[PDB]
Amino acid sequence: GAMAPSYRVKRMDIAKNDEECVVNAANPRGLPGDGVCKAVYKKWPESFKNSATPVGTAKTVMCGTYPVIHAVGPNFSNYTESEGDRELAAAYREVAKEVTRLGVNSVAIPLLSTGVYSGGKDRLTQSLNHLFTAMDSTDADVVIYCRDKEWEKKISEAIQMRT
Ligand SMILES: COC(=O)c1ccc(O)cc1
Ligand SMILES: Nc1nnc2ccccn12
Ligand SMILES: [Cl-]
Ligand SMILES: [Cl-]
Repeated sequence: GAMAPSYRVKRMDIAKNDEECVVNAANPRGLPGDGVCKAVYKKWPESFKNSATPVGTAKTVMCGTYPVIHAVGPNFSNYTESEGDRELAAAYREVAKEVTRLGVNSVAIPLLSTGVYSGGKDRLTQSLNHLFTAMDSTDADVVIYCRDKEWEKKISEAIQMRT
């Protein structure tokens, strides 16, 4: 575990993380995909061997010794707000189990279902709160990756509010 487990946020490409493992915002079919998923495919293509997994689950595939945790959030275009919220929470619980199993001291994580799976809505708070619910009981240093300047400020404020 980390000596003083923490949350941090960084505004940069998650493919350039400084953590011991990465969470991919995957699609269920293990395809190269869009956004975070395509950056992860370019950096760790070997990790897409048999990476397909259902919505609400996470599947880890090693690239060398570096773990890629493929976490499948729901596409809110297809799911109801109610069912989507349940699957989004479940995906993060499966990420916490994998991070714990791997014994890493740090993990790089994106906000699941906030990009092309958002159904055209702002889901920063919804996704971040499900991340906290899952990860608060783990002792890994968690570094949350985003790309938007106002998202960085809102994520930073949410972390500091609890400290
Ligand atoms: C924090 O998000 C990313 O790491 C990211 C990488 C590549 C993209 O095209 C989009 C987002
Ligand atoms: N998760 C995330 N980081 N930056 C952005 C920007 C728009 C929508 C989602 N985002
Ligand atoms: Cl960058
Ligand atoms: Cl997304």
